[PDB]
Amino acid sequence: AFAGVLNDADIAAALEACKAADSFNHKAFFAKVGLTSKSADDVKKAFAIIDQDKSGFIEEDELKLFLQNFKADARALTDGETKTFLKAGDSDGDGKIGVDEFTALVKA
Amino acid sequence: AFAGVLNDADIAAALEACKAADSFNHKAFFAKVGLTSKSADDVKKAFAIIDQDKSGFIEEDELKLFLQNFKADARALTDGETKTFLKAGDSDGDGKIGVDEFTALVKA
Ligand SMILES: [Ca+2]
Ligand SMILES: [Ca+2]
Ligand SMILES: [Ca+2]
Ligand SMILES: [Ca+2]
Repeated sequence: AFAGVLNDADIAAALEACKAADSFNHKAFFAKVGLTSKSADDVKKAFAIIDQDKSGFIEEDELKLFLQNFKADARALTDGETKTFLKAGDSDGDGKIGVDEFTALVKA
Repeated sequence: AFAGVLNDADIAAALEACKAADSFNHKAFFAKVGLTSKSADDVKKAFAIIDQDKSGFIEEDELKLFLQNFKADARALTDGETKTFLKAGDSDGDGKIGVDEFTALVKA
């Protein structure tokens, strides 16, 4: 769903780097895919895509499927990867990621 | 923000019909703009656009600005219009519209 927003080549490179189980790193991904240099606006658009059910939060099953929003056939993150990603972004400890937590996670 | 999803002509007709203060009717708008025949998926995409801050709910100030998501220079809804729209869609009475309430509002 990041057709004319990211860059096909950027997404491909990002995905190739984390193909191995437990090799994912959110900072490396965001930087490579080109999201870190985006406007708060486009970051909110990205958030909405990742929030599959539009609940206003990225819950753990949505996070597990993170890569699939970029390339449909991308692998699922491992439990370890998901938990690490969740822990890094979940500032208030409610177990999900809201738009502000997501924005801080992206912008670093 | 409904560039290749709606139809320029549909949006224009929809907007012309409710230009007068208190002339808005959500069922007439949705039918005219072509949202009622959309897949639950595209309806969720529309929801996300209307939910300006990505909180997961369309709050009353967002509802007031409903038309502005279709054409940037569209008028704001009146208080009467907003309240009526809110009342029609807010099934659980919490004062905001969640994705499921929005979907039912669209599909009729
Ligand atoms: Ca969600
Ligand atoms: Ca949180
Ligand atoms: Ca909102
Ligand atoms: Ca409600």
